[PDB]
Amino acid sequence: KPTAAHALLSRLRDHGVGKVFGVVGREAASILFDEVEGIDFVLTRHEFTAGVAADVLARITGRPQACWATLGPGMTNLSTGIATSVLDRSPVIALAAQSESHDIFPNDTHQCLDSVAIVAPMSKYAVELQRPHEITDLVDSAVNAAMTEPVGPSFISLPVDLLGSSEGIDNPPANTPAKPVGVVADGWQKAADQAAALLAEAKHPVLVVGAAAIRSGAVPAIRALAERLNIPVITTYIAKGVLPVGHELNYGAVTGYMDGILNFPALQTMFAPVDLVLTVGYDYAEDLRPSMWQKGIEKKTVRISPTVNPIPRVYRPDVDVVTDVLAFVEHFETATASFGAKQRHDIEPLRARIAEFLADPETYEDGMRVHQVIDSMNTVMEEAAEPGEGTIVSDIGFFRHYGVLFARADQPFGFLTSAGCSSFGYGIPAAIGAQMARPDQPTFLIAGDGGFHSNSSDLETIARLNLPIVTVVVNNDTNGLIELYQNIGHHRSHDPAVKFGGVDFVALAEANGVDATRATNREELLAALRKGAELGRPFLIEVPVNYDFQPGGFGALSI
Amino acid sequence: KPTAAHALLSRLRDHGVGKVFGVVGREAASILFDEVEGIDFVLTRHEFTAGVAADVLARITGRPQACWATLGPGMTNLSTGIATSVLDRSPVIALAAQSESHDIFPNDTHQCLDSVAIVAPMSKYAVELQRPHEITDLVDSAVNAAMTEPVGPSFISLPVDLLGSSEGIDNPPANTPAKPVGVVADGWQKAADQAAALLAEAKHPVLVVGAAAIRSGAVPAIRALAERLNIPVITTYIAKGVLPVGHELNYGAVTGYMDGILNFPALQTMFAPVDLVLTVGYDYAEDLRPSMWQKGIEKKTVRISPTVNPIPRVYRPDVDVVTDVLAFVEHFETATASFGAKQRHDIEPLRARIAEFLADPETYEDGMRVHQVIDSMNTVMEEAAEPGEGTIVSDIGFFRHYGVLFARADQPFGFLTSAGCSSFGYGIPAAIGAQMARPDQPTFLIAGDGGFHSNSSDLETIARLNLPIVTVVVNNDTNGLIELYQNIGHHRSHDPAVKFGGVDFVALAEANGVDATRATNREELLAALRKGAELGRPFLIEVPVNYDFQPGGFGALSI
Amino acid sequence: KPTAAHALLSRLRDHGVGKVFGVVGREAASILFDEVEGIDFVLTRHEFTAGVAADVLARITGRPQACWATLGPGMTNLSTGIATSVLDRSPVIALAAQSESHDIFPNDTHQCLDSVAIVAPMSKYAVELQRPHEITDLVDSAVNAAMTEPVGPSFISLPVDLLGSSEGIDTPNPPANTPAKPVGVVADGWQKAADQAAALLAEAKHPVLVVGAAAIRSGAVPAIRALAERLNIPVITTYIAKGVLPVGHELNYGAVTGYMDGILNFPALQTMFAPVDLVLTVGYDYAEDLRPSMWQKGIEKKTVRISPTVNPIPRVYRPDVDVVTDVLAFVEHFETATASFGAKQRHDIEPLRARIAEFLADPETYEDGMRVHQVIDSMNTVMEEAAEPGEGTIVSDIGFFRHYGVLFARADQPFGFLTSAGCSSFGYGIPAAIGAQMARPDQPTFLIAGDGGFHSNSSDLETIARLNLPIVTVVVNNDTNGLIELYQNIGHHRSHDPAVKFGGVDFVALAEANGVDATRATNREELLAALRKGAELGRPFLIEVPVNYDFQPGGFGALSI
Ligand SMILES: Cc1ncc(C[n+]2csc(CCOP(=O)(O)OP(=O)(O)O)c2C)c(N)n1
Ligand SMILES: Cc1ncc(C[n+]2csc(CCOP(=O)(O)OP(=O)(O)O)c2C)c(N)n1
Ligand SMILES: Cc1ncc(C[n+]2csc(CCOP(=O)(O)OP(=O)(O)O)c2C)c(N)n1
Ligand SMILES: [Mg+2]
Ligand SMILES: [Mg+2]
Ligand SMILES: [Mg+2]
Repeated sequence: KPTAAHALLSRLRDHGVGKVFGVVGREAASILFDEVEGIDFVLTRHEFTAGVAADVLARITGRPQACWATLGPGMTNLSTGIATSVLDRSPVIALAAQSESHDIFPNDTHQCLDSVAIVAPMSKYAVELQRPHEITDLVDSAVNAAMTEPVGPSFISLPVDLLGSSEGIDNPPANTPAKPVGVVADGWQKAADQAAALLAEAKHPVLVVGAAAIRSGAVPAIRALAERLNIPVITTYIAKGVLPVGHELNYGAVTGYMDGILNFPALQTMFAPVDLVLTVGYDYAEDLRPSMWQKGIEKKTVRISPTVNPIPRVYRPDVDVVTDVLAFVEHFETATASFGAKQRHDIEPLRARIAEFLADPETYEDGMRVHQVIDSMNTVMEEAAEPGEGTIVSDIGFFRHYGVLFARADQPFGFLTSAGCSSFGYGIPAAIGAQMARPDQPTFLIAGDGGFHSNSSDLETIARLNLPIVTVVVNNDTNGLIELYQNIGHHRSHDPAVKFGGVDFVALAEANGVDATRATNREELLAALRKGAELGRPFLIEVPVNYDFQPGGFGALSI
Repeated sequence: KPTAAHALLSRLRDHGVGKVFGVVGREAASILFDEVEGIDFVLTRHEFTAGVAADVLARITGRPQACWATLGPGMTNLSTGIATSVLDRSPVIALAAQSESHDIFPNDTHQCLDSVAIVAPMSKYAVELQRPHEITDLVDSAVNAAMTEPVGPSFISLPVDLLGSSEGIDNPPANTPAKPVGVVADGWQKAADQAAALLAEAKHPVLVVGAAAIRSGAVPAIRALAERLNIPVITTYIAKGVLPVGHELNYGAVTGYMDGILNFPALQTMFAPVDLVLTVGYDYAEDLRPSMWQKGIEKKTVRISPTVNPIPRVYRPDVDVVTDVLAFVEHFETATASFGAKQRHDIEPLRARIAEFLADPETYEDGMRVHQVIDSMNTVMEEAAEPGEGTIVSDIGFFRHYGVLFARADQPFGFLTSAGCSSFGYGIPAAIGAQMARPDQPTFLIAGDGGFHSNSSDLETIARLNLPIVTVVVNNDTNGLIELYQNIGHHRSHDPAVKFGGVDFVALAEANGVDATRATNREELLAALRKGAELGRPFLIEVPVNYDFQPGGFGALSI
Repeated sequence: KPTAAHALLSRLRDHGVGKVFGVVGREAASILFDEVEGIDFVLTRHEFTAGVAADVLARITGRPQACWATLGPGMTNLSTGIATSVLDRSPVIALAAQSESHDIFPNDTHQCLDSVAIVAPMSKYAVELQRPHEITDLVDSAVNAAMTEPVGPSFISLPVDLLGSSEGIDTPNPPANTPAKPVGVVADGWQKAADQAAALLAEAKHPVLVVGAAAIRSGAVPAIRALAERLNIPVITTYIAKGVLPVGHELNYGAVTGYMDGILNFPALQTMFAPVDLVLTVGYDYAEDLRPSMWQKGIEKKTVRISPTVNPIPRVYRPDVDVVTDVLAFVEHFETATASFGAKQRHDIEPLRARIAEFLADPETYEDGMRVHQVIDSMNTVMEEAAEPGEGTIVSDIGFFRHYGVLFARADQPFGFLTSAGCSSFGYGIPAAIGAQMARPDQPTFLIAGDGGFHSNSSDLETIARLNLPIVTVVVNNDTNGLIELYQNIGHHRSHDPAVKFGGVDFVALAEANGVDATRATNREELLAALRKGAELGRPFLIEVPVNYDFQPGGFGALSI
């Protein structure tokens, strides 16, 4: 007789789920993961990897995805993946086993924690299964909550006895939302008209585009609007690629680190003459903060979001348009149909400074510089990928902000990083998710030694799934970002809190069954990248780097 | 001017803390970790390692210890270490950064999670700093709650702005408890006297000793009582070693897996003729459950614990003595002073079976058997360690229960594993904690491939701290324990949920700067261990193993 | 077949419970309250009254008591009684119905709230029943947590379907094993700490014992009295610890209230504490609102904290010596440690005693009603006449008048003066008097309440009449939340009537509408006559007294935190 395990997997399948990422515990006595045709288990080395892979697969597909952990520490390990989903915004169904229903005594029963209480504050929905047959409605409610803006994870705790029970089990339509449900304020049309009047008066407007605009399906619409009215497009970290590489209105992504990295007044060049900022699909969690565009002259602001403003302390837009992003753009197109195109502000000196970093021909004594590494990756990505295809993934660290500034993105989600949660070790699972979402496209990963090693064991998973991911590890034997913060705050370093000894990442990758090589200059790196891209197997490249940063140029980070 | 960062580290030092284990994030701008002489930061590759190292150091020293993480994902990563502490019972002060106080918007501000809400359900105490100068009293309250039975972790969330602030900062005695504050019921002496009357009438009593008895400082007292009255001593996993190896009253440790592993009615032999079970320092979390001693004739039970019984559904003792364990033993000595010694029951067939496993001279066609691996470790541990010294640490898996049955423990906490939480990956941080707590004693670690690789990156930490831990990795390319559960529940395996590809742990260890070798039989293993023990540096030994388990023998796991 | 309703009531009876106070809702379909011999339902007009009555019965008996409410708003109404129990410290089992288990959707199902989530922050224990037969073990765990210091309420949520189910219920219960008195925590080396306390006492010229309710719960009253009498150490109390020494005892130095200097226009705190060099806070609890700032007067002092709990407030109270142990255990050890010690010379508080006696004896006739001290003096006189020695209870509701009660009310036994020190909800008076009278069935029970607090919960006058409890109630009426008008003036130096002022309520007529005989009294002579009539009536009685305060907002600096 089919049990709740079968009913659970069946309902996931009904919602389009074909993979469950995770680590299985003793609940394997209740669930094999062969119960339902068309749904396969994906075993990782750590639960964090499972949660993040599901998050990234969910982002790219735009469909709910699923991850799995055992009770107690299984669930707490998964919780960092849950945190990624809640802050980065992805519809994930997170599932964890629990002690037998009659034996649930949190902090007393072996391996028993109060899972729902722990996960509730970091999720859209959290529940414990109580009556086996109800799992079908619990999955539906989890999906419902996961697919409402801000999209996020829903959690179901599964007592082992109930998971293996057929009591009451003997499906209605799933009706999975094709795109996220959102909120809409009465009179948003009048607000959008107010925004249009502001646009009429503005000499130098900009569109600041966040990921929610991509979820709404508004990329083509935003592009046509921008092109018609000659409005520059600036993006958050993961909204890179909403305009093609080389497009005249592609003014790039912003990071608070950019002035410090470029030794150039980048933020002032970008924003100083701007008089109207339209934050299209705005989300504070993406870390493009109002302080970043508040440069030079005073600006009017328009917020467009399928959510009520959660942060009026920080952002009080002149016009708040609470509605679906695509709905807004379509109404805005009509309202601005007869408007003359604007003159856009000059950012050529910034474009020149960026092109200079990328072309940097210098050979340094102490390893490569990260801008040279990314320039090399861009070159090979452009060669390996079809037009409008390919993914560059970045883990977290100082180098990540080089990825934000310099990495090629020729499609929405063509550059992937964690903007909301920013857990180190993000790189491997995100590359797994990306490669699975785009099986015939090249997937490159860049990670630093600190973050990469925090989660490097899942190299084995990459080898086992034979995902042809090309990974570049930039190694300076340091949590480099953190050494920068030490210097910002104290004007000196303290090595015991930031410094490592040597890790041979080439030998590490090969130990996991991943072919690898060391590259120490542009010539060796291009060769290694070209080899990896054509290998038909995963490949890893270790690059020695150094940063030589100055803490004085990073005032934009202050909160 | 000294800030809350200084006040925090100073108060930790006041409470005897000399090390802070963790990973530092952007809060480094507010805290360097050189503010206070006598406290050193111990940088790990993952926050879980930091939390568990502190837990184990706190267990062995009996003093509060400290761990550290950044905001958001740092805190969620640390929470698996916090869960270890809460279920395994150790006084850990867990510290995590938080977003700037005026910018705390959980699930909206970049990396901002509601840390206190997430950690409260799995801690003794959880608070967020609000006024910088109060950090001193918050540390004190954290220590107070951590050092009350059941001992556990206390959590302080630290907004980056407040941590770096000197506002209101211009010490009172710390008065750190020497041993845990315990719960004591009125009339416990009367209950203890009722226990004495039960002992007088009993023909075959046993002492079942848990870790709380060790925390109480009751080991010598319990030994003296057991010897005078000829009462056999049986232990939980980590209470192994309360009697020396070879002691006539050392009846061994219990695990629910023992019948299936030994292919022998082990629980029956241990408990069948027993008529009185005294659970001295009982804790359900340790997973020695009433169903395990409920074999053969009817038994009376006496519970002794410095806590009120949290599980009356499961355990209703005939006599419940709520008091300090040492206080009970001292009162019990007086009440039983004139008692004649008992005739102890015969467990020689069980001792014989255990000895048979250890001496197994066969070289199997596939890998070694885990009992052979442990016998080899025992041999070299006995050679390398002074009498009453040495630590064998076990990670989590099927092999762990072989450790419980077979591993040598010649002192309290001589065999260390995670009995309450049992997170895989526990091995490395526990060995770090153990070696640091016992700097002049040998520390051996056994871990399986599944659990070891979940947290294997902290091999670099072992190399960096130059801790001379000898690690044995028992590799069957499987989450073996989980395949067992598949077979128990379904009478077949499902490889996608349990099977890995090959990892070369020798090459992996060497990539991290740890010398390593492979050993495939007793001779190679003994040679490798003897080399490791004398090396004066960390060493790793990979051993191929197989289980060939029989699912039908594990009925004790269900009840 | 017996259901979980029967099992629940049987387990409560096993733990010695004979009454369940509350208001029943639709869960009556699952529970009648006649299922079990020896346990009766006590119906109130509002759930707050039920929780507080259980709280007070638990305080005086020292044993766990029980209250009941329906789902949703039943539970939220009960929660103010739960808050009373958690802050005032009493072992109460709070029970509330919940939606059918399969229909629990908080904030969506009709009347469905997340009860466990709401009550958990203000309770020792909070759980929802899931498998009917487990109610027995849930009650045991609830009692266990309620009876561990600091004592407080434990809450069980009862889905109506499961409450009415016989699934898995086979009717002999295991032993109840209720703690004999509250369980506490004990620090290793508390004896050494106690010896350090004795060393401080050896050197002290003018030590004092500051005694809180936890000392009473520990059964330490006779032991503390014997210690104080031998060593000539004055005893000072919190509000409900009045009566640990008899009225007139030379070492009975009275209770402390932060309001005392301003009510008396006297340096009362200075007189009480200035020459003291050692303060032993015996069974200390911050919630009782005797704060360190109140004894920190005059010369520098050493402090000893004795409590069956670890210090929860080191920011506020850092004792020189902290003795974490059972209060009785401490006193017995301290007796041995100080056996050789002779008696101290106690400090002189006669000027304060004279001021207090002056208020009580106030012979003035005022144009604008009586004064509260005159009202309390009259109550004291009649209480003394009506009660056997060492007996009687004066109950006080909450308001400005309550602190007159603290200073002036007779207490000739522990809990002889009863008020809410931790929670201090207005309306407390009636349920407390109900609980007190039931706990002490043959003793006089008087209640003083102000018009604001009394009318907040006056409907349970009908309950007093129905239960025929011979409580004598005095309502002191000034048509104002007077305490709040005081705070307006403290903070702003003026009043604002819309926030504090009422129109006229005839409490005599109100009482009679509820079936309680009543009368108005406007001077000492009429009040003494009314009280004497009430005390001998054999029925409840209510007396309305017009009062005014004429307070001085400038004299309440001690209140500042
Ligand atoms: C779970 C978690 N803990 C701590 C941090 C703080 N942190 C962010 S990135 C990072 C890694 C920095 O080192 P690396 O990956 O080598 O990149 P680098 O800054 O040196 O360029 C750390 C420790 C984090 N981001 N996530
Ligand atoms: C954090 C966490 N996730 C999942 C589990 C389930 N689990 C327990 S031990 C273990 C490892 C079993 O494999 P291995 O370490 O190789 O030991 P083996 O059973 O093969 O002897 C796993 C996956 C766990 N214990 N902890
Ligand atoms: C539940 C609750 N709400 C508000 C208060 C604030 N408060 C305390 S006592 C009280 C009553 C004051 O008026 P009254 O009972 O007439 O006594 P008075 O101060 O006039 O002497 C009020 C409103 C309270 N104590 N309890
Ligand atoms: Mg680095
Ligand atoms: Mg294995
Ligand atoms: Mg009034």
